[PDB]
Amino acid sequence: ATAAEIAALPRQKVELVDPPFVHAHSQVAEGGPKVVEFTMVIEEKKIVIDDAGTEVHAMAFNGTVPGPLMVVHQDDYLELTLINPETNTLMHNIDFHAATGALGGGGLTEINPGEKTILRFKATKPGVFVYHCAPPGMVPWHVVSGMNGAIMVLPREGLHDGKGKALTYDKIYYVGEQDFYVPRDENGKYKKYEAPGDAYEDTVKVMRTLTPTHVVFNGAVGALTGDKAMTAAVGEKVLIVHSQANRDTRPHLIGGHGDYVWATGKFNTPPDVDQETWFIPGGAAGAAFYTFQQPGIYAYVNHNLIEAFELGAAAHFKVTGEWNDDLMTSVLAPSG
Amino acid sequence: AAEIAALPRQKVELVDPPFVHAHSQVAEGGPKVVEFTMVIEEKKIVIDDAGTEVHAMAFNGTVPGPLMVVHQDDYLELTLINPETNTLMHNIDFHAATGALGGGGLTEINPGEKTILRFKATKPGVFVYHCAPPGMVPWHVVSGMNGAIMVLPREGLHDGKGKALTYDKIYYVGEQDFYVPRDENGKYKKYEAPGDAYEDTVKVMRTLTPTHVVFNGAVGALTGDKAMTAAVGEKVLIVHSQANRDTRPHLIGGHGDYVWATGKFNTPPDVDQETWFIPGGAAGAAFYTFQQPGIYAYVNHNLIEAFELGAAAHFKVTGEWNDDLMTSVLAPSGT
Amino acid sequence: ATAAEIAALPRQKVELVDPPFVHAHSQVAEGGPKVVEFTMVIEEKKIVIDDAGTEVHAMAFNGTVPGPLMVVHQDDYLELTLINPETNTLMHNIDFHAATGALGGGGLTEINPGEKTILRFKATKPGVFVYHCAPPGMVPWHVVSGMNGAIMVLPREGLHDGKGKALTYDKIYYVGEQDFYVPRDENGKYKKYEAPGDAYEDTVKVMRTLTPTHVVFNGAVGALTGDKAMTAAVGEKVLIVHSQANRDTRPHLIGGHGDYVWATGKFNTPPDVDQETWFIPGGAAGAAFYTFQQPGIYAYVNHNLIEAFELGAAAHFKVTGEWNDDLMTSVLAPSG
Ligand SMILES: [Cl-]
Ligand SMILES: [Cl-]
Ligand SMILES: [Cl-]
Ligand SMILES: [Cu+2]
Ligand SMILES: [Cu+2]
Ligand SMILES: [Cu+2]
Ligand SMILES: [Cu+2]
Ligand SMILES: [Cu+2]
Ligand SMILES: [Cu+2]
Repeated sequence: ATAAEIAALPRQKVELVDPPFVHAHSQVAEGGPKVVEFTMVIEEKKIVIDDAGTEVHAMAFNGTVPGPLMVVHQDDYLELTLINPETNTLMHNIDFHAATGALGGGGLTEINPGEKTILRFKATKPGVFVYHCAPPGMVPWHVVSGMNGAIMVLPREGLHDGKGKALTYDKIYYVGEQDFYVPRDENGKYKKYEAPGDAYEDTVKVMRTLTPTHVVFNGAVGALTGDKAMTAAVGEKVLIVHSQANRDTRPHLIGGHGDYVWATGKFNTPPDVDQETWFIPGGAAGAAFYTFQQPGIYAYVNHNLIEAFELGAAAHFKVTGEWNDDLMTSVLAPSG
Repeated sequence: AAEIAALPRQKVELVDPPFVHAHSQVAEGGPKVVEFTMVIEEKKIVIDDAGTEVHAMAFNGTVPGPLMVVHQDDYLELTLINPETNTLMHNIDFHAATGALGGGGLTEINPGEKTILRFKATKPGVFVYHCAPPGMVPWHVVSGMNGAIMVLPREGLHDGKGKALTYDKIYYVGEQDFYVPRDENGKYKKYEAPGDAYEDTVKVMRTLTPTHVVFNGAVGALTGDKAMTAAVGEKVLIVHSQANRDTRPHLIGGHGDYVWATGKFNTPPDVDQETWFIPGGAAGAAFYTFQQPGIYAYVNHNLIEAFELGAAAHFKVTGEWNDDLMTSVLAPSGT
Repeated sequence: ATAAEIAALPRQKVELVDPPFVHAHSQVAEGGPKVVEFTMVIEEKKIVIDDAGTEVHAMAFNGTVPGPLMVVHQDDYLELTLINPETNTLMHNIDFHAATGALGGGGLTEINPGEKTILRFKATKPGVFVYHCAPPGMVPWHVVSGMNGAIMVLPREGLHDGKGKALTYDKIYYVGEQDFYVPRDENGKYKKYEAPGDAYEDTVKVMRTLTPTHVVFNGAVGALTGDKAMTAAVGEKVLIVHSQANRDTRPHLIGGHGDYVWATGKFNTPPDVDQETWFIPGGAAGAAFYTFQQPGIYAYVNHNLIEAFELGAAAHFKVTGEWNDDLMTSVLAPSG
């Protein structure tokens, strides 16, 4: 690419949507390389994360935890306008694991309250990748305050199985998983603070135990359950992108599988197949492809079941369609 | 579904881990209905030499529950019994199964009930099963109410390149994280009912730090009378599961020649593994040919977990020492 | 196979170098199998592990933590002279994960202070592998006192990708990662002890929490930073061997990737590609191959970021060469 060629490329503005939903995109790329433009506004705000009204001073790309999923194709350029409003109190930046150089972009995007920056990078490697804020000297605090998200760099040809056959999903969800480290007082009750900075020393004491107090999808216990369950129909092909910026996880679809799982997140490494539970190390995204076969409620968990059912790491899928008694049947229903 | 009753049926006799019931690696015929029965026992098990107890919630009376073996596309039909002398509702989630929370949504049985579930084993590999009563899921799992099944390919095991892999022995290591409450003196507490230990146990669990990490339900379980045996030249498959917590198996003195670390037989295996990794909520399988005789240890390779918390087993291998592979050129002696 | 055949093979004595450097070696085997001779003296020694001057009685192969990387080729023999000086206080041995029998050699190498031993084993399996001391009854305590290292058994034809094309590195680093469990007093300050034995009971308590006090590269917090930073240039192909004898890790090059990663560390298992963060279980070594594309400072971390930036698991690369604006550019600098 010449200087002539790079400036000549199409620009395309893309509006983000909140997770677990993903902005519209084409799986197979349309036309040649382009510069895909995205804007995100940073919000520091108090969120409630559990049923006892536990508060976090969230630090949120686009106001959500996780940050939204950005979608591009291989050798496109991602050009992000990152804005830190005058209402915030901390400097922030962004590290895309999908980018090369300057600490993922962190070294170039350090913006105080009241400033903006525009970073462009070439998306040379196909896959799902974490991005997170990373101010020097304070990185784990920003990240565990929920300032992280993911992107997906689709291959220009869309996705393929290990023998090169097309894998085309009908829909795509993004589950961002968050470990929170909320300080308690002597009596075991979670503390509240006036400004984010007040909580700093207390939170580090918690971080250093390496034991989160909460492990949550979409920013809170139960954000993806009940009426906010994810949805599919028997016969639909669903891609579930899962990210964890700081800590290991082990996703599992209770009553399903991952028919094809890029556990490492990278689309040039052939997927694993038929998975019960896959493993995503902290600081990575992964993706699982699954065709639903049975209707009903499913759970989708971090299969450390303490983390899933005590600490908040559980979602639902609501699936419509016809039951298949060949796959499974109750021969004799509970009886005595 | 109508034609399942036309298929051959087979009642299996289960055996206690680490042994695996009789079966053929290559499928003997077209799809069958393979039938199993398991009675759930709520019981006290002693987990270390200090007499620490757990309120075990045990499939077939053992932690882990026994290993069921079927072939891809057979139906596994389980009769699961919750005796009237038990206190809790229980059920079964097979990770191998498709629909209704792996069967959990169809098998909730109160003390004094049975149920029979059937599922088509459509995917080849080793899979976790475990109890999953809504509202108290990890309590049941970390009380030892979990096991595994193996769904062999119809044509048996192969490597990545299509070469048949055929074992002489198979063992099943179920690894258990336990969360035993302690008193003010750091003494493990004892209780008289599963229910009475609940909240104390929940508090230990939320620390995410097991007080014990054991094979076959106890420190030293898989040693001495339950040491696993082989001879130089024999090909052994070591099925390993952990229903709730990561492990990193390692055979001390050997390797995993072929490891399906994810547990799934259509994923080509890793080769020449020193230490492999099985995530909480999965099973994996490691294939090795013994080359050297002696006692081997087999460990979770967080060695604090192996050697302080209980996660070590032994293999006992007969045969001829091979000096090409390894020899002591100078025995330990003065400088 | 036979004693005669073994005796007839050429001998080669090799001098070890201190990590993170690796002794001279050739990627493609020069000639046929030989018996490669190494000598390591065990030193029980005081080491400092942070800027606060926290002190550990290390049990160091060759006097370094990790012990040095030994490099052989597949079906060479490795013949280690192990020496335990009369001045030491404990029995030690060596378990090579690369070796077959008698617990990796631990069974044959138990040496009291004032004794030495010579173990020979045949290097049958290509990959990087942990070695560590393992005295029956005090195995973990030796290992998390720093008594561990790695070896690389290269294929005779050198490294290849999954599809049989040669991968030749320009340089190699060995990053040994250590978890330490350092006892604290009633007011949370780290303790000192007069002999290794004095630290025993207190350390065991910290160990059983499974929460390390420090997580470090090359023996100490910041050991691979400043003027000890690893270095490279744009265009340069770097292999990074990373080991962890006791505890998982999830290595990440900040601003970079793992182009080819043998996450399991074994060269007959095809590498993952395009990795953002890879995973190395406790008890293993792994290797990542990367071509630097951009100049500047990188950090190379365990991507549990609390472990990286609170507990010490972060190293730097200094990289010289020309900035590539096509790969990344700051379209708009922080402003407003
Ligand atoms: Cl489940
Ligand atoms: Cl070992
Ligand atoms: Cl990072
Ligand atoms: Cu920030
Ligand atoms: Cu990062
Ligand atoms: Cu139960
Ligand atoms: Cu499960
Ligand atoms: Cu030692
Ligand atoms: Cu070891």
